[PDB]
Amino acid sequence: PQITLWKRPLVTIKIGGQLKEALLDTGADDTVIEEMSLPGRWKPIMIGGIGGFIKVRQYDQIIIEIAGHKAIGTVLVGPTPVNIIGRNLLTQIGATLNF
Amino acid sequence: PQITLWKRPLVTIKIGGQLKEALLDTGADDTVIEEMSLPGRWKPIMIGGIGGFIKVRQYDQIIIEIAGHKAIGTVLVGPTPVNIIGRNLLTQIGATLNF
Ligand SMILES: CCCC[C@H](NC(=O)[C@H](C)NC(=O)[C@H](CCC(=O)O)NC(=O)[C@H](Cc1ccccc1)NC[C@H](CC(C)C)NC(=O)[C@@H](NC(=O)[C@@H](N)CCCNC(N)=[NH2+])C(C)C)C(N)=O
Repeated sequence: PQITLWKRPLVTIKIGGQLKEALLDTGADDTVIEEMSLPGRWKPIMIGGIGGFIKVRQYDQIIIEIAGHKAIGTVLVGPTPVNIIGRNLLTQIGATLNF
Repeated sequence: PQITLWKRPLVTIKIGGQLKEALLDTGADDTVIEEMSLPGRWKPIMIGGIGGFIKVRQYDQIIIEIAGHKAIGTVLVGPTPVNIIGRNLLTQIGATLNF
């Protein structure tokens, strides 16, 4: 659908069979989800944001549903302020910015 | 215009008489610009995200042109790693997320 930005663009996602709320973030290269138990193999990496760097678990080829749309790709799991859906998955659901 | 998300959604902006490149960020509530000697009154505040918080100067009623689109609002100035256009200004230029 078309989403305006007067409020945070929050949507419901399904990951690991569990429902969560996440923010569609065009300023995020990657997708970062709060700590959780997620089925799959992972590797430790570090990512950066506005305030600095944090340690996260990188999971590849993870099936995730975003607002009813299917995506399968890399999901980083760690101590993020909020769940964010980044460009790696926004492109998969065909999201674009328009004005 | 329509901006795909294959790469970072960077656009040219004009602020304080200077042209800069900025990232259209739907995951940012506010607008944060790289350290610049903007004239006028300001208030010190703290903003955060991945990695923690940073100290910025809050300026009200700052004129800013985003990809040819004029806007006026609150602009934060500080040691941000990237110039970020947040929702406070994205709404003014009528930007939406579409999928
Ligand atoms: C005016 C009052 C402000 C009050 C103040 N508000 C805030 O701090 C609000 C919540 N912060 C935000 O909205 C901030 C942006 C700053 C801002 O707008 O203020 N948003 C953010 O920080 C969001 C995530 C988030 C969202 C909501 C809450 C918390 C965090 N991240 C935005 C960020 C943009 C990037 C260009 C710096 N992206 C990222 O951090 C992603 N990282 C990346 O994409 C990295 N690969 C980038 C390269 C690494 N660095 C480098 N090369 N130098 C990450 C999510 C995988 C407060 N609450 O204290």
